[PDB]
Amino acid sequence: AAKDVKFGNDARVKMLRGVNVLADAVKVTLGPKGRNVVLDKSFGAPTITKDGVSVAREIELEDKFENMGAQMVKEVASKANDAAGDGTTTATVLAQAIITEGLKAVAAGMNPMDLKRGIDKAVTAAVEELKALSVPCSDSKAIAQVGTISANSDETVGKLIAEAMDKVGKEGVITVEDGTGLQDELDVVEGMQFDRGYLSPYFINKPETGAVELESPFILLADKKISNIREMLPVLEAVAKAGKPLLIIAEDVEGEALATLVVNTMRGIVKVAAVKAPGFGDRRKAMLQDIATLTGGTVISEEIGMELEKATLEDLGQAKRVVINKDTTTIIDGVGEEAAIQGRVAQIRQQIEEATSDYDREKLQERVAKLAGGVAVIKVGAATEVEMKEKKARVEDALHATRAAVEEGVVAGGGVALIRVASKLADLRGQNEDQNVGIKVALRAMEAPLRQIVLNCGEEPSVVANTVKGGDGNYGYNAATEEYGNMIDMGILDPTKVTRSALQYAASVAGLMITTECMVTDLP
Amino acid sequence: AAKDVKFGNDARVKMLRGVNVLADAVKVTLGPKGRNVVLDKSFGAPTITKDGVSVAREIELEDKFENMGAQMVKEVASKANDAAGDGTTTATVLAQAIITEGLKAVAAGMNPMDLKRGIDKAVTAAVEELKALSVPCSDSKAIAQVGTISANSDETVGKLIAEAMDKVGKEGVITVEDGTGLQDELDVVEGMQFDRGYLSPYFINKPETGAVELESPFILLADKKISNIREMLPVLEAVAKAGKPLLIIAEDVEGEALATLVVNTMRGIVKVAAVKAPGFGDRRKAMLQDIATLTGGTVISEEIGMELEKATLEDLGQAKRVVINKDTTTIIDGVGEEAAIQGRVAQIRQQIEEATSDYDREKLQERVAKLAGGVAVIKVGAATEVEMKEKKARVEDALHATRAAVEEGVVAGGGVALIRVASKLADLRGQNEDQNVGIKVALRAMEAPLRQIVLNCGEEPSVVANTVKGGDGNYGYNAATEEYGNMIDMGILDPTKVTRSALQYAASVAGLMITTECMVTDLP
Amino acid sequence: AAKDVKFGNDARVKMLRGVNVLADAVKVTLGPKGRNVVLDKSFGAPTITKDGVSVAREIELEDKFENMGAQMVKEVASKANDAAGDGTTTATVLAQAIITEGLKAVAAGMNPMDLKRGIDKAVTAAVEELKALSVPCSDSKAIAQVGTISANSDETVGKLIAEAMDKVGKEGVITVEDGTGLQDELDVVEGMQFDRGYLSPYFINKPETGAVELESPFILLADKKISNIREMLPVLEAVAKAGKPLLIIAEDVEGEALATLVVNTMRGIVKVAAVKAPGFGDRRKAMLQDIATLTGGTVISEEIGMELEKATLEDLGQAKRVVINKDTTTIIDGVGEEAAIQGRVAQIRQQIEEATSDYDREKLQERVAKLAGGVAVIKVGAATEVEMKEKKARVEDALHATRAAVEEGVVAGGGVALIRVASKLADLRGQNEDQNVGIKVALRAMEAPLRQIVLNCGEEPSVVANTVKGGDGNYGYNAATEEYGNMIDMGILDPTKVTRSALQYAASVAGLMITTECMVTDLP
Ligand SMILES: [K+]
Ligand SMILES: [K+]
Ligand SMILES: [K+]
Repeated sequence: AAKDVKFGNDARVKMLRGVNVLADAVKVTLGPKGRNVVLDKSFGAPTITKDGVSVAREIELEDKFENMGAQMVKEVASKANDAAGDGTTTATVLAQAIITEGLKAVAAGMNPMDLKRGIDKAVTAAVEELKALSVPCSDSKAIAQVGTISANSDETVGKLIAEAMDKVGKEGVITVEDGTGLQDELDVVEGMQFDRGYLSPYFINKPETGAVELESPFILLADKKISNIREMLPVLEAVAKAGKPLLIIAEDVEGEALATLVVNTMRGIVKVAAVKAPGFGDRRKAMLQDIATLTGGTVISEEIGMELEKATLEDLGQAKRVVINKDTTTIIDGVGEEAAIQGRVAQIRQQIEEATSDYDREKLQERVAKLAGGVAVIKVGAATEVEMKEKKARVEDALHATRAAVEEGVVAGGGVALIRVASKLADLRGQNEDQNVGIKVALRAMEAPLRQIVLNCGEEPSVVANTVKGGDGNYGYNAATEEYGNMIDMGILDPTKVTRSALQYAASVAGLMITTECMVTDLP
Repeated sequence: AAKDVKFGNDARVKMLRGVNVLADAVKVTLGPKGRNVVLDKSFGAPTITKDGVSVAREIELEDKFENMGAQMVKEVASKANDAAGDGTTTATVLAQAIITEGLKAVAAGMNPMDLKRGIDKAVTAAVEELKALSVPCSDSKAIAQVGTISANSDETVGKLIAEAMDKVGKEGVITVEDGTGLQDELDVVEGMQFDRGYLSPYFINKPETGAVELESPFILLADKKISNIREMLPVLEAVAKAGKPLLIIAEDVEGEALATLVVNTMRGIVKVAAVKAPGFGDRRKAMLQDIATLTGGTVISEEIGMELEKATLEDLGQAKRVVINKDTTTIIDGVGEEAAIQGRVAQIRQQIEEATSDYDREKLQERVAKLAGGVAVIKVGAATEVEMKEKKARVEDALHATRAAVEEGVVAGGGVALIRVASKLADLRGQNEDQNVGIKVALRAMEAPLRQIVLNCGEEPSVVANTVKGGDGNYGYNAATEEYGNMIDMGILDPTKVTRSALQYAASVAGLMITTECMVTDLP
Repeated sequence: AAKDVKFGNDARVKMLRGVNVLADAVKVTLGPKGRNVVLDKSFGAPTITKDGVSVAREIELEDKFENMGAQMVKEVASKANDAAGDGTTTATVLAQAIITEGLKAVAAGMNPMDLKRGIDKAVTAAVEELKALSVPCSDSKAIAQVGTISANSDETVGKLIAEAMDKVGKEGVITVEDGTGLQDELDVVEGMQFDRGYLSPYFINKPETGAVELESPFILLADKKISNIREMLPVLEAVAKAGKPLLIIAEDVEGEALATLVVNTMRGIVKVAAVKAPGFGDRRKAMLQDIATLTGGTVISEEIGMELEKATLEDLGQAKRVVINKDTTTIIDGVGEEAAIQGRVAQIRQQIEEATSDYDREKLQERVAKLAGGVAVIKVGAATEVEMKEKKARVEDALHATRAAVEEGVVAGGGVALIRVASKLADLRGQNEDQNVGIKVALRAMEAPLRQIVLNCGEEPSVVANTVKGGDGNYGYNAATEEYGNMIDMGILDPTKVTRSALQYAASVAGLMITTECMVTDLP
C-alpha cells in the first residue's frame, strides 16, 4: 500500500513526541506518592489505577509516526517486567530521558553512532557498579524479608515463600493457586516446567494472570509439526467424550490446525491448549519422552511410523492441572507411576556418567532435576474469596520479586541505586567528544526515576537528587517518609535484577531511536 | 484503538465539568421543596420525576472526558443507595462540593496527595462524630416509629415492619410482595439469602428497585464455571417448555454463555438470571448443596462426573420467588421437603459438635441459621390494585430504612447532621498546611446538602446554615415548615448509616479525582 | 481504463522524485555506521532494521508516476541480490547517482541515447578493470577465510563451508538447515537443483529469505501444462490425507489451477508449490525423468496416454526437503533407490559415448553431474535454539558470499573497488561530447557508495574519496576503524561478482530511465 516516509529530524521529533505521551502518562504513577490514571472502558465506569503497566497497555496514538515511537519503547519496556517482574515504568521514564537528550545532541550535530556507543559504555559500567552495590539474598531469613517487603509488609507471604523455596530449593519450581479456605497449604507434586508458552493467546482463560489453566487435562505428545486438524479429529473426539480438556505438546502447531483450535476452544467446543515441545533437535525428543513418562503418556513420533489418526485416549498423558504463560508451561501432578518416573531418572542419571562432555553432562542434570525435582504448590487461604484472591496476587508478586532477589541480590530502591551508580561514573570517558556526551546523556538519564518520584511527592527533585548523590552506598531518600538514611534498612529496595533490566532495556530502545534516520508507515 | 490522552489540569477541568452536569441535574430534587426533572423516553410522553436516582441513571455525556467524570461519581454514589437504601443524591452533591474546592486548591499549587489525606482525616473524624450524635433504634417501639416516618407517617407500615422484625429477628430476612386483597399477611417460610448479586444488569426487570424478580422459577445448581451456552441448551429448552423463568447459580457464568443469556432474556426468549454460588473453596460446595436441599434440586458437580447436557428439569430446584440485587440473591419459599431440609439442618448441626475450630464452628452456625431461619414474607393488602402497589412500595422503602436505623441508629435529617458534625471539627488539623486545607475543604463540603435543600426552598442558605451551626445536637432547620427545633422530634431524620455512607463514598471518589493526573479514552 | 499520460521532463522528474524516496530510505543503512530504519507493521511494535533489502521491500509511493520510478530500480536492484547474494542497496544508490546526473544532462539538452551509450561504455570498462583488480579465491584455505569474514569473523562458519565445498566440489550443491543440537553435521545425500523458481510468490513461507520451504513433501511430475485444478483434485485429496505438502513440477501451471493453488495453500488447506519443469523441448522430458528417478516418483506424461486423474500417491516422488527461490528449485534428499539412481546415471553416462555432437555431449554431462553429484547438507548446531537459528543464518549468508567469491574472486569492499576502478578510466572517451558526458556521469556515480558510507560515518566524503583515489590496488578507507590501508588485508571485501552485478544492474535501469519520454498509468 502507498506508504508515508519520513526522514531525519522530521521523523525523530514524531518518535519523541510519541514516546512523550507514553512516558508522561506512565511516569505520574511512579513512586509512593504516585497519581491515579483513569482508563476508559467502553462499558460501564472507568478504571482508576496507579499501575504503570496497565496504563502503558492502553496507549496507542492516532498519528502513525508518533505511535511507532510509543509502541517501540512500550515493547522493550515490557520485557523488563517479563524478565524481573517489575521495572516497566522505570525503563519507560529512563528511555524518555535518554531519548530526549540523545536527540538534542543529534540535532546539535553530534554523531548518532558515537552517542549510542557512549550511552552503552556508560550503561555497561553502570551495570557493573550495580553488582558491586548489590546486597546478597541467600539464607531463608533474608528470602522471607524480601518476600515480606514485596508483599506490602505481610510477614505471612514472606514466610510462605521462604518455606516453599526451602522445600523445592532456590532453583525449584513454585506455583501459586487459590486456597480451599482460610489457611495456606504447601505441597510438592510429581510435576515439571519447561520454557514454552501458549502458541496463541485466546487459549487464555485466566485474563487476570494472562494464563491458560486446564484441570485434569489429557496431554497429547506428538513429535512433529501439526498444520492440519485433519489428523487431530480422531483424538479430539475421544477427548470430546470423557469431557476433559486437552494439552497439545508438539514440535509446533501451525496454520489451519492452530486456527481451528483457537476457534473451537473459544466456543466451548472442547477446551484445548497447544504449546511447542521444549528445546530443539535431539534433546527435544528426549524431553517429550520425559514429559510422557511423567504424565503416563506415549509420544507419537513419525520416525517410529506412528500416526495421529491411530492415537487413542490411552496414548494420552494426564495430570491434575497445567498452567501456561506467555512463555512458560508447567505440568502439575502427573499420573506416571513412580516406578516409571523413577526408572527414567535412573536412566538419565546413568547417562550422566557416560557423559563425554561438560555441556552434555549439564543438559542431562537439567532433565533429572526436572523429573526428580517435582513442583511446589502454594494454596493461599483467607476466609472470604475477596481477601483470598487479593492475597494470592500479593503472593504471586512477592514470589517473582524474591525469585529475582535470590538471583542477583537487592539494591536501594526509590531510584537511588541508579543515581548512586551514576555518581560513581563521573570520570568515565569514551573515544571522542561525541561518545563522551553520550556517556553524560546516560548518566543524567539515570537520575530520571528518583527525580520523578520526588516530583510526584511535591518536593524539589534537584535538591533531593543533589543530597542523595552526596552520600554513599545505599544511602538515599525515603520518598514515603521524607527521611534520608539507609534505603535497605528502611526496607525500600529493588531486586538488583529489575534495576539492571530496566536500565539495559531502556538504553537499548533509546540507542535504536537515536540512530534512526527513516520511518515507513501506512498512509492515513 | 487510537486513544485521546489528557494530562493534569486539562484533564481535571473536563472531569469537573462532567460531574457538574450530573450533580446539577440531580441536586435540584434535594429536600422537601425539590424540583421536577423531566426525563425523555423515545416512546410516548416524558417522565417527570423528583427521584435523584432515576435522574442520575439517565446521565451520560457526549464529551468522552466529561462523561468519565460523571460516570465515576455516578458509580460510587450508587453504592451509597445499595448499602443503606438512600443517600445517592446526597453523596453526589457532597462529591461535587469536595471535588470543586479540592481542584481549586490543586490549581493553587497545593499537593493533591496531602489534600486527599486531609479530606480523609476530616471524614474519619466526621464519621465518629456521627456515631456520637446518633440515637439508637432497638426496641420494637422505635422500630415501628422509624418505619412509620419512612412510610410517610403511615403507622400501618411501621406496625407491619415491627411485627416482621419481631418474627425473624433483627438479623432476619424480610421480603415483601403483592397482597391477595385488602389485608396484610405475615408468614415465615422456607428460604434463604446469600451475598451474590446479578452477574450482569439487564437481568434487571424492576428498574425501580434495580432488582431481578423471578416468579416460580427453576434453579440450576452447577458446581463449575459456565463459559459456553452449548452446555445449557438442553436445560434451557426444558425450561422453555413448562414456561417458567430460570435462575443459574454456578461457580461463575462467563463470556459467551453470559453474553447469550443477557441477550435472550432481553428478548423475552425465556427469562433467565445468573449469579455466582455463595462463598469459595470447599464451603462453597457445601452451600450449593444447602440451596439444593432448600429448593429440592440437585447439584450438578463435575467432580462426581455430572454433565450439564444430561441435566433434566427434575434436577432443577424450585421456589415461589427469587429477588436479585447488585450484591444479594434471595430465594423465597423453596420446594424442598421439610424432611430433607430438616435433615440437612441436623447434619450441619452435628458437624458443629465435631468442629475442631472456632472459625469452622461459626461458619457452620451461619449455614444452619440461614437454612433453619427461613424468610419473613409481608403481603401488602389494600382494596384496589393501585393503592396496593403504592403501599407495597412505601413498605419496601420503610423496610430498607428501618433496617439501616436498627443497624446504626438515626441522626437529624435535612442535612443538619452533616453540618452539625462539621461544626464540631473546627480545630481538627493535619501534618501540614496542605492537609489542613484538605480538612477545611471537607468540612465546608459537609454543608452542601443542607445549603442545597434551603436553596431549593428559596431561603438564604448561608443564613439557615449559620443558625443551625449555632445550635447543638440534633437542633436544626425543618425545611418543610421553616421552623428550627429538634430534628428527631420533628420527625426529620436519616439512618446514621445512610449519612455515613453518603459521606464516605463521596469523599472516596472525590479523593480519587483530586489525585488524577492522566485520562485515557477513545478518539471521538 | 482512462489513463494519465506524462511526457518528457514532466515524466522524468516524477520518476526521479520516486527513486529518490527509495534511494534515500535505503542508503542511510549503507556503511558500518549505517542507521536504523523503522518499518511499521499494522500489528504490534514496529520493526527496526539496518537491512536495505527489508526497507526496499516496503517502499511504495502514492503518486502513480513517482511509484513507477521507485518500482523500476527496486526491481532491477533486487536482481543483484538474487545473482550474488548482496549488492541491492549498492545498486540502488548507484542507480540514484547515475539517474540524477543523467537527467541533468538531458535537461541541459544532451542526447539521451548518447548519454546512455557513454554510461554503458564506462561500465563495460569498469567491469573489466574490476576483474583485473580482483584477487582469486580458489584453494580451500581462501574459501575458509572468505567464509569467516562473511560470517562476521566466525572461523567455524568458514571451516564449515570449506569442508562442504571440499565434499561436493566448487560446483557442488550445498544446503543448510537446522541442527539437531550443539554440533554441526555435514552429509552428502541424493539430491538435485534446477533453474526454475516458484510460479508465484505467496507460495513463499519464509519471507525472510523469500523462499518456499517444504518438508517431507510429495512431488508431482507432470509432463504437460496444468490450467484447471479439476485434474488435480484426485491427487490433491490423496495429499490432503497423509497430511504432507506437495510440489508440482509440470510444463507449466496456469490460470485457474495456479490461482486455486495460490489461494488454498494460503489458507492452510494443504501446503503446495508449483514450478516449471527445467529446460525445454525433448531434454525437458528427460530431466523430468531424472527427477522422477531421484525422488522415486513417476512421470505422468500425456504421450504415453496417462491422466492426472488416475494419479495415485505412489506415482508421486518424495524427498526430505525442497527449497524454492525466485529462480531456483532444489530437491534435498530424494527417496529413489541407489539402484535406480545409479542405473540412470549409468544410462546417461553411456549416452555421452554415443553423443554425436559437442553440444549434446555437454548437456548430458550436465545431467549426470546433477544426479551423481548430490547435495551437501550442513546442519548447524548451537546449544539453545536461538543461537542455532542465528548461526544458521550467518552460515547461509557466508555460503552465498563464498559461492560468489569462488566464482569471480574478491575485491576491496567499503565502496573502494568502485572508486578505484573509476579512477583508472579518466581518459576513457566515446564518439561525441554527449557520450563523453555519459561516461563521466557513470564514473562520478561510482563514487556514490563510498561517499555515502563515509557520510553515514560522519566524515567528509570528498576528503576520504580524494585520498582513496590517490592510492592503488585495494588500498582504501576502512570506515569502521577510520584507517586507510589494504582493504583485503583488513578483511573488508566484496565478492567481485556482487560489485560487478550491482554496477551493471544499476546502470541498466538508469539507462532505461534516462531514455524514457513517456509514462502511462491509471487515473488516481
Ligand atoms: K505505584
Ligand atoms: K426529594
Ligand atoms: K549495514
